[PDB]
Amino acid sequence: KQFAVIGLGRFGGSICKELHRMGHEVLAVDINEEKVNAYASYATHAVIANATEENELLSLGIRNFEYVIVAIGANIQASTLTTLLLKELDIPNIWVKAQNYYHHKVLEKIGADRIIHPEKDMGVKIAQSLSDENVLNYIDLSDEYSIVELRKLDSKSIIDLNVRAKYGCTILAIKHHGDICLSPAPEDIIRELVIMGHKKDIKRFENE
Amino acid sequence: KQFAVIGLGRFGGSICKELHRMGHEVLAVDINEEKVNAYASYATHAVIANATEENELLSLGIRNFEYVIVAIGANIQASTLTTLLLKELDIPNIWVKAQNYYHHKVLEKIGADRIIHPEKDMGVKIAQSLSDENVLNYIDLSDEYSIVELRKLDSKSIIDLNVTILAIKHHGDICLSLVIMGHKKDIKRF
Amino acid sequence: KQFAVIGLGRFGGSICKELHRMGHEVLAVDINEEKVNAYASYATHAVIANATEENELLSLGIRNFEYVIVAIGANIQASTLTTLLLKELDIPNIWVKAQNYYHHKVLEKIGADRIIHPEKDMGVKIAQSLSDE
Amino acid sequence: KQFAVIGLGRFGGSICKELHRMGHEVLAVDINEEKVNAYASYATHAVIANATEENELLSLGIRNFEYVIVAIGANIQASTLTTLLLKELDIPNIWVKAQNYYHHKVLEKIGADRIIHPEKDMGVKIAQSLSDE
Amino acid sequence: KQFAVIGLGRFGGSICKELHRMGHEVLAVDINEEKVNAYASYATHAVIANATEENELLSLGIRNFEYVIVAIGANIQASTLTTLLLKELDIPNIWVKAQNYYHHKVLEKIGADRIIHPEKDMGVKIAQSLSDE
Ligand SMILES: Nc1ncnc2c1ncn2[C@@H]1O[C@H](COP(=O)(O)OP(=O)(O)OP(=O)(O)O)[C@@H](O)[C@H]1O
Ligand SMILES: Nc1ncnc2c1ncn2[C@@H]1O[C@H](COP(=O)(O)OP(=O)(O)OP(=O)(O)O)[C@@H](O)[C@H]1O
Ligand SMILES: Nc1ncnc2c1ncn2[C@@H]1O[C@H](COP(=O)(O)OP(=O)(O)OP(=O)(O)O)[C@@H](O)[C@H]1O
Ligand SMILES: Nc1ncnc2c1ncn2[C@@H]1O[C@H](COP(=O)(O)OP(=O)(O)OP(=O)(O)O)[C@@H](O)[C@H]1O
Ligand SMILES: Nc1ncnc2c1ncn2[C@@H]1O[C@H](COP(=O)(O)OP(=O)(O)OP(=O)(O)O)[C@@H](O)[C@H]1O
Ligand code: NA
Ligand code: NA
Ligand code: NA
Repeated sequence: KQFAVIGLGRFGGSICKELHRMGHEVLAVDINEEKVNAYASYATHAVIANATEENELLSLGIRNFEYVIVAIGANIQASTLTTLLLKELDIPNIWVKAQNYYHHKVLEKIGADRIIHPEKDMGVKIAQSLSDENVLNYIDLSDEYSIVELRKLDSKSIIDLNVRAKYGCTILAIKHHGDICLSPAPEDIIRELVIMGHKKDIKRFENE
Repeated sequence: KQFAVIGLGRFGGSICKELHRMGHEVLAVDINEEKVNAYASYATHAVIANATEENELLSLGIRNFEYVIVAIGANIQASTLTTLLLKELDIPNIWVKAQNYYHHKVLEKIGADRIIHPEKDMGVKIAQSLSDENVLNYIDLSDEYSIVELRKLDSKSIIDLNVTILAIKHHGDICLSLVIMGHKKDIKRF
Repeated sequence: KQFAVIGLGRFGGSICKELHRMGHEVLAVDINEEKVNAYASYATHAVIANATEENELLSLGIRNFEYVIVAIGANIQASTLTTLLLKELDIPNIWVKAQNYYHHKVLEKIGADRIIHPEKDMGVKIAQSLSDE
Repeated sequence: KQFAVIGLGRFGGSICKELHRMGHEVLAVDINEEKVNAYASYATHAVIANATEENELLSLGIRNFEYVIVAIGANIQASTLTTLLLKELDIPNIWVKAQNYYHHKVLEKIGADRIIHPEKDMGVKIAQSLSDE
Repeated sequence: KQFAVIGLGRFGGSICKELHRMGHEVLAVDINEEKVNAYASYATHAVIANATEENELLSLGIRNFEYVIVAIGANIQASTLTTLLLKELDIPNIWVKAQNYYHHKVLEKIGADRIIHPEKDMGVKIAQSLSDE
């Protein structure tokens, strides 16, 4: 697996450092010299290049990468022309960071395999946490079912609450001072909690 | 619950639209007139103001909001001075979007209740998906346990494999009691 | 002792010249090449560096200085990030030139040992002289 | 008495606030609109004007002030032409904020009654404190 | 004799070409690289330097010139600090190109031996020709 990350910003630079940490060959490309110097130690290869130029793109041997990530999300012209070149160069997987809804529509027309909205996805997740302070993190399995990680419940056993049949929801795990429990069989004392169930049913448990 | 979102960018604008959709009173503040006009329909109140000025901050009645979100993540001076003013104004919860590690350190000194790295958090999650194409989405319960949503497994019963399987998705149908929960090392084995 | 003065302006350059005149080892740091050349003869060591970068800060042996004076008073971002790095490097004394009241509050949060208002302090003394002349 | 402060910076603004606090009639002049609005409440009269223009200077009744303080210390051209106009208008006392040694010499030639170095004077006091701490 | 012309504009460059044509040693100084290259062949010595810096002025051997012509007529700060430095280095004759009436007064205070108004003087001759044509 050889990965190319084009554009070293907050999003693109984070991908380079994480992939390099996992032990992958990463080519970091950016048009700004200061960015490339900073990430020269966090990538296998770091090049100062303009990704909108076909000659510079071919000078990098970009055809040797299965995955190319275009992490340019504030320059629509630079973002769309880069992915147009990569599609012309027959890159199998092209993942692009989109700016707005109109940028997303263009990238879908010119063939971006995956389109990413980092700030928009995080903003929705943060806004869910703001609305319900109990909700610490959640993953949306579907449009009606989700897994949500959450003093009345304190000193209460699992068998004490019958939300297993009352709400049709299952308690996946409970965190006890840095200790996790898998398949918690009642009864277990709840101290001052991961649950999977229907989205409406989960809200019922938070109420009671 | 009254929420104030300061700075209407990709991150701040997303919070305003989502909170407004859920039916909450949102005050959208931005120094750019074009941004405020765009989000005037996605907020209860939209104001063109400089959040680094105390007089403009008081003109908004910012003390009436329990939650203020400072979504300025490319202007460190504007971000840190805004949160310094809000802390001086005794706002209970101040959530700030940080730019880098040094910006994160400053905001922790001047008392930001929660510090958010939107692009950095997404970049780590995207990089996990790049490394393993099977991994579609995941939530890290701990540093050793996580829930990961994922042709050899095709036409194979659950009892056929003796490897907990939380749920399986069947053409838009979910079953309760491929989503698996287990140890991080053990998940890689599967 | 050894003094490091970061930012060679009217206030920072005046500290270097006075300390160097008194016979002290002074390290002069400025991001502007022209400033460093001017103060090369007025400092024991003059370096062109960006104080907001940790690697450049460590290249100067900044840990060897008991006193570091941050004399950037118009760039709040450069001033606050410099003293944040110096606080991390466990510098005993950090004296910073503040721009306004809000800059003073930020520096007090991030551990500036002493905060200086050169123009504001002089402006009060001049105003006192004007009133009672 | 009546004081006119031209240039609302860190040094000029500090003079206006201190004099206004003591209960004196202060005219605040600055070419920047944002500065004048900020100091509108801290001065008896705050005007947006260019002090290098004689017509704008006469529009303010600058002849009515015994003391005029020119607090422009980074623009040598604006500082020296202002005090040249004030000297022509026969202002009794003109106090000017100098930038460097050469600016001090020019102002002394064109009749600045008193020349002030805020950052340089504070930098010597700070350096004395550092040496004997 | 030896002439130094500082500032290669329409007026300064015309002096260099005419003096060099007459067979005189002319030192051409300009802060702009493009101007110096253009007048490299029209001067005995052409240097890219900032005339407001004393060290750069001494690097040129400016004390060896009896006549120095300061031909900066749109930058009052650069024009007045140059002739202030030249007056300090004891240049016998300093001829300066003035911008307006106020610039003329400043240069007369800081010891400009002769002050020239090229456009103003030509504008009067042209106006005389227009009236009586
Ligand atoms: N043509 C180009 N080729 C390569 N890199 C480029 C090009 N144009 C811009 N970049 C770089 O891509 C990076 C990301 O672009 P930019 O900063 O505009 O986007 P962004 O959406 O604000 O980023 P992020 O949110 O990830 O910080 C920057 O470092 C920029 O210098
Ligand atoms: N002082 C300020 N007061 C209010 N709003 C401000 C201020 N400074 C900037 N903003 C606004 O905040 C928003 C976000 O700022 P900016 O674009 O610098 O951050 P960002 O990290 O690039 O944002 P995002 O990634 O969410 O798009 C912009 O709409 C900008 O106009
Ligand atoms: N990141 C930096 N690292 C080092 N020096 C810097 C940095 N940023 C600015 N400087 C220098 O610090 C000096 C002082 O900064 P600045 O001119 O902005 O402040 P000031 O308040 O106007 O200062 P002064 O009143 O002392 O003249 C300048 O010479 C500037 O070039
Ligand atoms: N021609 C002018 N007329 C009036 N005010 C002016 C003029 N030129 C500049 N000023 C103002 O004078 C003030 C001080 O000038 P400047 O910022 O250049 O000096 P400084 O040495 O940095 O000052 P300080 O150290 O007091 O902050 C500024 O608010 C500036 O807008
Ligand atoms: N500090 C300086 N040292 C040397 N040369 C300088 C300096 N500042 C400006 N000059 C040069 O002096 C020349 C004349 O200056 P400028 O163009 O501002 O005046 P001017 O009145 O428009 O002149 P002219 O009418 O002769 O064209 C220019 O070539 C300019 O680059
Ligand atoms: Na962003
Ligand atoms: Na100053
Ligand atoms: Na001309």
